[PDB]
Amino acid sequence: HLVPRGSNPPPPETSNPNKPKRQTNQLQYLLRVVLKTLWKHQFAWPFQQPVDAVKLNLPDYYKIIKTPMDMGTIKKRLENNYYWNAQECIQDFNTMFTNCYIYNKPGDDIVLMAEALEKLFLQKINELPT
Ligand SMILES: CCN1C(=O)c2cccc3c(S(=O)(=O)NC4CCCCCC4)ccc1c23
Repeated sequence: HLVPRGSNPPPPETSNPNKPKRQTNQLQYLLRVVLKTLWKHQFAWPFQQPVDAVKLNLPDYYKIIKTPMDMGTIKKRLENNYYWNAQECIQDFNTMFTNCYIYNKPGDDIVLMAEALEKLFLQKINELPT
């Protein structure tokens, strides 16, 4: 190529083999209710898989975004009991939304989509059990 096209990292890790299986009510609720609701939102699809910098023509994406995150990764982390607590899961959602804000211009369509998803997410985490 005569113009830079970018390249993609391996996707984020989704399992911690050394970590003990510690199931919790909040993590179960995050997987079964919060993530499922977010996944089905009309604006979710761009956030469901890792950014393909090459296919999306975002050649500098991984120059700018040092800690990629997407909902498919979060889903797998929940499934694999990767998180010790709800706060770690919530931090990954936050990384995903803030990545979008970092990379893109405040007025961009993708940013509107992220903001709508983030607003729903923040509502849903008020539901977490004790
Ligand atoms: C959430 C990951 N992500 C981006 O940060 C981003 C920037 C620009 C386009 C784009 C796309 S895209 O599929 O190339 N463009 C979508 C942009 C949002 C408007 C409606 C759907 C098209 C998907 C995921 C993205 C981006």
